Amino acid sequence: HPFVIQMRPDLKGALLSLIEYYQWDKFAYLYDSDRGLSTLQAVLDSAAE
Amino acid sequence: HPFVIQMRPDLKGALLSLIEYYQWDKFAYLYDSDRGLSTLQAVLDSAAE
Repeated sequence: HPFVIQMRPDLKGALLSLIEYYQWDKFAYLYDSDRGLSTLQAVLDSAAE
Repeated sequence: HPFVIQMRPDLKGALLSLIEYYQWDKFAYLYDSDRGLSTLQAVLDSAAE
C-alpha cells in the first residue's frame, strides 16, 4: 500500500529465525486476535515446511 | 455488530460437525484471508480441544 509509511519493522522473519535457532520442533503459540493473526499465519505456513 | 442484516448463515457448525462425523483426526485445511479468519480460529480452537 502506497502513501502509508510504517515506522515499525516486521517481526515475522526474526521470529522464524529465532525458532529455527532454538531448534524447536514442537510448541504452543498463544495469540491475541486484537493485534491481528498475521504473524500466526506466518508461523502456520512455515509449520508445514 | 448492530444494524446489519446478514442473509448468509454461519457455516462453522456444519463444518465442525461434518469433520467429527467423518471421524477425522489429522487433516489439511487450506484457506484464504478474503472471507475472514473466523472459521480458521474455529477449527484451530477445536483442534486444540
